[PDB]
Parts: sequence; structure tokens; C-alpha cells
Amino acid sequence: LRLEKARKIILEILNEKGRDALYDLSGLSGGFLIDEKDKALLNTYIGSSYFAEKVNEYGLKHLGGDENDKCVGFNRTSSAILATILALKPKKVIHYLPELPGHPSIERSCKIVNAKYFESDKVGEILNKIDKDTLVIITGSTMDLKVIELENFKKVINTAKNKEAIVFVDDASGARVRLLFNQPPALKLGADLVVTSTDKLMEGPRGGLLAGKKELVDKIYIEGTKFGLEAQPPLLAGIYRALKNFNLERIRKAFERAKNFDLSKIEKLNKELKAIDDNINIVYERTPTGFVIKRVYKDDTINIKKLIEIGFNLLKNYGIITITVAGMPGASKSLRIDLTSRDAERIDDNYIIKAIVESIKMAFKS
Amino acid sequence: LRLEKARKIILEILNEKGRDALYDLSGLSGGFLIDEKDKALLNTYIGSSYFAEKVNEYGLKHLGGDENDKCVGFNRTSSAILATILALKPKKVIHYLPELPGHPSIERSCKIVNAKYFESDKVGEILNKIDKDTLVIITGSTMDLKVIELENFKKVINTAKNKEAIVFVDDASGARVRLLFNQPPALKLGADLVVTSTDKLMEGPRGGLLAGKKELVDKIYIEGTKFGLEAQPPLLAGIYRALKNFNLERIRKAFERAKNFDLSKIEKLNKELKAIDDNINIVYERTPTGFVIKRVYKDDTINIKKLIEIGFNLLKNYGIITITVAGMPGASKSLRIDLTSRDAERIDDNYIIKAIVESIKMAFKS
Repeated sequence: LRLEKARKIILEILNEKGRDALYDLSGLSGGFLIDEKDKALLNTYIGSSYFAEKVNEYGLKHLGGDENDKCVGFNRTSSAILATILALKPKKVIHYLPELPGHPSIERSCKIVNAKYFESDKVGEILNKIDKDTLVIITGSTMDLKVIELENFKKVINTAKNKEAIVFVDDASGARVRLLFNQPPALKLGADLVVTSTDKLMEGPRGGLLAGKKELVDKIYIEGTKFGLEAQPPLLAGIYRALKNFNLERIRKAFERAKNFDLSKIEKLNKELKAIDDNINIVYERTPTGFVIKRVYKDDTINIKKLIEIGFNLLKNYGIITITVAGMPGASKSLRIDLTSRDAERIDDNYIIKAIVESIKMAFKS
Repeated sequence: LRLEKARKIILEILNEKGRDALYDLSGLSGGFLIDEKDKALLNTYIGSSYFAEKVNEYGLKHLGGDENDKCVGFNRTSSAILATILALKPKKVIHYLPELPGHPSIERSCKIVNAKYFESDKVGEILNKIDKDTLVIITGSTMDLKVIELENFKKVINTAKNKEAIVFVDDASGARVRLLFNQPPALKLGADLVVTSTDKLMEGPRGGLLAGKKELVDKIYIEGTKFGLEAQPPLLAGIYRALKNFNLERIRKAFERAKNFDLSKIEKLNKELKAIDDNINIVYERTPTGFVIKRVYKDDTINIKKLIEIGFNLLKNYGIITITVAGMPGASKSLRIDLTSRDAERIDDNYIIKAIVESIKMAFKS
């Protein structure tokens, strides 16, 4: 599955030093944070009921559910969406979202149940299509930090209420993102159902949480279990630890860290290395979650080569894992540092910037 | 989710002594056996590709695949079955199995794709229904240790070959069970596809492995990923460790242990306790995988109560986990010891029999 040199060195580091010497700053990492107590519980039959109970508990808390609500774990968010559509068998699904290519899981699930599908990021195109035979789905946010406007959110919910239509909020990232923007949880807004992802601004694995009216959640969960769409206990355990450790303030501090991150040594290095070679041109950009180094060299072919070499230098010498350590483009290619990553808590700004400076310098030896 | 007293005491034992003091002999336990190296890998992005590769490797080995084959992980076996049926879109599915209520996942998957479904444990009823528009599924075995006759297996495969029909073997338990009976792996028999469960006579979690022709496995896997039916990396890691540690001889030795297990102290205790109370009547039966104590008292209401009390005694004093520790009937009720359980390797016959004898005695204090 393309280039295993990155795997090898991580294993060298793990053997010679240990897990604490590795830092995945790529942002795209699942968070499996179970302890030996969990591990022991996972090797008993009472482990399945135990973690399902903790997920219900910390999941309801996270999603603003009340005593009439239940929260269950699915293998992925797409799994919860398919289970919902298979259980409810809507004749039509109306999908309101921030930007107008959506994720295809809802549409694909519709195809399977021969339900009609319609999507739009325009509230006016949503409102007049809502009737009793429609399942209304609202994607709350993007990872890009675009959100559905709160008044629009409330208008859609109000219309479904009037038409006796079920409202199912896709808060895959929105259960975190919208809250950063001071919006209430989906269930507090009157949503019948909500789904969120346990690895989007959370320290859990990829997985889904589905919450809402007990009756609805139960039916959907039973449907899901027919085909193994539900989260198994090892996944429920990782989800529980994510939920238990989750705190919104942590996310706000990570975003602030990125905002205040001193990147001037990069510019200093850029002008410094032109002594070696006039074709060196370090281009970087600050990002909502950290920063990206897009370029280090003017000639496009050497640029690619050098970025990969720097990524390898970062890993080898500093234990920092990034995407450029995997060969060639397709996914990213830019050297990306995501400060919202759990591992970024283990290292200060000084470690990161010095690691980057030295890793670049190393690749541009005369 | 009914009675959490069993959870509490296990947590007391874990805190006061540790994981090694717990023994789940119920047989129905998933096996999550990952080490800190795995755990560290699961908290990086290279963890997903790494464990997928190990599963392909140790899965192909386990299932008798060749260089043209691939092996992938699904969340459950039902997940692989749905993915297969969604990808291949057969017009009809023919399901040959050992005994004639089958598991409903295939039929349910058929309903979703509007495919016709037919099942039979009679080979003659299978052969004449096979044509080009049929997906032929063979369930290889039951956990009851019934298997499809080898010549019948070969006849079905031969007919599908003649009719250009795909053969998909449900070796959920059969990938182990049939081998105990000296049958070749499904892929060696000419099956196009095979699915097996990673917790049936294996020390993995519940999950599925799907293996066969690369082209077929790829298509099905891509279909599965649309709805999160594929095994996530934490599940792939547990599967890998199961596969890595698997050895057929271990299973044969566990079965031999059950065959040779001295249960005479139970009978000795039975006759001994009639001094206390003439209504005491310990009824036990040897089992292919261990033994079951069905009864301890003649009056049916006290019987129930005492069996639960004994189960609690077993847990409290000896760390042995069984089903009777969960209150009332519905599931099991009989005190069951499964010697194929991983935890049974940590204790000798003497520990188990003395634990049972003393736990019964304790419940029948005057």
C-alpha cells in the first residue's frame, strides 16, 4: 500500500525509545486511548454492556440529551446514516448543508432504499420540500469551520415540526464546531436525532455516535446490528475515553496556539539558505489549526523530493510524523502541522519550530 | 442493561489484584490482545495501513489463499455478507448449510437488493438451482461442530464452476471447525470468496475476515467502505494478534482437556450435601468444550437462586466469570465452563474443580 519506509522508522523509534518519542502532528490520526482496566474489561463478556453504558452516559452528556434520550455507538458516521435510513425507510430525504458538494453516504443510502434525495445549501430550497414523507437531514458544519446559520437551523426545525417530519442532524464535526461558535447542541435545538464523529476535534477513533429519542435510537440500533454497523466493544471503549477526556476549552486553546505560533524562524531560515543556493524558496502559510509549508524550492521536481526528505528528517531526528513522509502527491504533499493533535500537547512551540528549521537545513547541505 | 453487580465485583478484583485474577470461562468472550507497540501504532496515521497489511498477511495464511488473493477485515461477518451482496448484486442467492434454520444476515441482505433467497441443508435441492445469475453461499459448519460433507462441498463447487456461478463460503466457524475434521480451507477447495469470524475458536474480537480473488475482494471492500462496514484499525489490530497467535493444535488440546476433565468431585459433593438437605441435587453434563452444571436443587425456584449465588461465589472467591452471575434465565442460566477460553490456559483442572466444589458448598451452608 505504497512506501513502508515510514512504518519501519516509527518501529525503530518505538523499540529504541518508546511511544512518547513519536508525535503525529498530521491531524488525520484516530485516537485509541484505552487503559489496562479497559483492556481487561474487553477480555470479558461484561465488557460489551459496560462500554455501551459508558458511551450512552458520556455521549448523552456531550450531545445535550435528556432522560428520554439514548446514545449508541456505530462503526462510522456513514454506518449510523445507513442504519437510520434502513430503519426509517423515508420516501424522500432532504439534506441541508453548508457547502454544495455533500458527503455521498446519505445519497448512497437513499439509493439502496429507493428513497428520493435532494441537497442544497440554500434554506429556501429546503423549507418548501419538507413534508410528512421527508426525512430532513442538516449537516451542522464543515471541518473548514463553516456552520449552518442558527436562525436557518431553527427555521428548518420549525418547518419539520409543522409538517411532522423527523429532523436528523449530521453533527459529524458540528457537535464540536458549532459549539465553538456558541450554538446549542442539536438535541437542545429540537432535533429528533443527532450523529457525530468521535475523531473530529475529539481524541477517539473514527466512529459514530447516534443520539436522540430512545424509541428512535433503539429501532435504528436494532436495524444496524443486523449487518454489524454498530460499534464493537473495543471501539466503544476508545469512544468512551475520548468522551470522558473531552473538553471544549482544550480545542479553543489549540486554536489559540496556532494563532499565536511564532513562524518567523522559517523566514529567517529562508533568507539564510539563499547563501547556499538561490533556488531555495520556503513558502509557508498559517492555518486555523497550525501551519503548512507548501514549498522549499523553486524547481517543481526537486521541491517534491526535498519536502519528502524533510518529512523523513522530521521523523528520524525529532519523531514528528507528517504526510510528506509518504511518497509523492495525491494526498496533501505539503508539510502540514496540526496543533489540535493530541501529540502536540507533549511538545512546546520551541521543539516544533526547531525541528522544522533543522530538518529543512539538513536537506539543504551543500 | 440488567444487573451491574457482576460489573462491580470484577472492577473490585481488577483494582485489588489485577487482570490475571479474572478468568472468563463463559466461552462467549471477544479477545482483544493488543500490546503497547500496537497501541502506539494505533495513535498514528500509519496505523491503518500497517494493520490492514498484517491482516492481509496472516489472514491469507490462515485461509489458504494464494498470491492472487487478498484478505480484508470487516466489522462483523454479517458486514462482509452485506458488502458482498451489495457489490455483486446477484439476482438470486442459494444458501447451502448444515442445519435448516440459517443465520438471517444473508436473507436480510437479499431483501435489501431485491434478490431472491433460498436455503436448504439438502445438496440435491442446491445443485439444480445453481445458474449464472446465482450467488452460491455455503455455510461450512456450525459451532455445534456439524460440517458440510466434503464430497457435497465439492459437488456444489463443481456445479457452480459448470454454471459460471460465484462460490462464497461462510466459514464463520468452519475455517477452524472443518479443519478439525481434516477438510481443506475453502479457497483450496476452489471457493471464489470466504468469510470467517475472528472470535469463533480464535482469540480475536468479533469481526469478519473476507478473502479471495483480489479483484472480488477489492470491489466488495470499496462497497463496504461506503457505509463503514470495514473493520477500523483498532479492530484490525486485535484481529492481527488473534491470527498471529492462532494455532490449530491449541484448539485440539482444549477439546482433549474437556474430554479428560475429572468431574467426579461434583458427584462426590452431591452425595455429601444430602446430609445438609435432601432436596439438593447437582446435575452436570460433560460438553464438547467443557461442562455444564444444569441443576443444584430439586425445587425450581430455589434452583435458580442458588445457581446465581454459586456464580457470584465463583467470581468473588475465585475470579471465575460465568453466565449465572447475570440474573435470571433467557440466556443460558446453566453454570457453563468453556475450556477453549483463553483464560482457561491460566488455570489448571484442580483450580477449576475446587472453585466449583467450594462455590457450591458455600451456597448450601446450613
